[PDB]
Amino acid sequence: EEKRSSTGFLVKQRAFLKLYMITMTEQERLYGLKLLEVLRSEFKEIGFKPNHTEVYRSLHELLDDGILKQIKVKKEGAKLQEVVLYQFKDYEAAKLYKKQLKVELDRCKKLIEKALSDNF
Amino acid sequence: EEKRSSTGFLVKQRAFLKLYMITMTEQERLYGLKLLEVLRSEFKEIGFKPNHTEVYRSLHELLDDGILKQIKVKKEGAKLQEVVLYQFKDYEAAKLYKKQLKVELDRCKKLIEKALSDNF
Repeated sequence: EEKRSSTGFLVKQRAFLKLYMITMTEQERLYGLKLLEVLRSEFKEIGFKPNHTEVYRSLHELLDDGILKQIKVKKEGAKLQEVVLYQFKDYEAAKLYKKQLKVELDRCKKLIEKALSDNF
Repeated sequence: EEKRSSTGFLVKQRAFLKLYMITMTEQERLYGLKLLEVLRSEFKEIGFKPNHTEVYRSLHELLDDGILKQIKVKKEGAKLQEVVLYQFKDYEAAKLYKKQLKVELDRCKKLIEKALSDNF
């Protein structure tokens, strides 16, 4: 127990990816195109390859829900190009999502641990 | 390492439910209608409620893939009713699926443990 939120199966890829993107913004390291390559490089060891569309999708929802905003700066040696940094518009809302996602994760952990002990 | 199989995200509900149904058949306790109620009663503590359609679906696929078969017996005090027990048609194939599912589960475990250590 803690604050409810705890019912369901596991977590969706999109919800998984949003969590990492929130933390990456806290560390000042969520840059636009550059993101899919840093996200895939993060899970290569475990064998997870983030889906191209789930990545682009999670990001737009974080923008459209008003948690992130984008800092754009025109690239000097390139017409029609811009460096994109992501920052918080609503850090409290981001802080909520992270809180609510720990409860999903601890339940996932217990579910997988249950399945492993019951079946083998 | 062990025998490969190890790439992807987590596991689907259907694949999760098939594992439990394989083990339940090993213990001579997979009875037809009775199943959804025993499957839900198994995860109430953790907060997982098996979807009605995922259950009926996993079961038909286990039948149609040729891993299970059904032993039917007519109920004596009921016309058009029958007791249904499930048994293996192909235990080696069932034994394979279980082998292949342990590799998915151990990867899930490591993925959730990663997410928990990185983000909090």
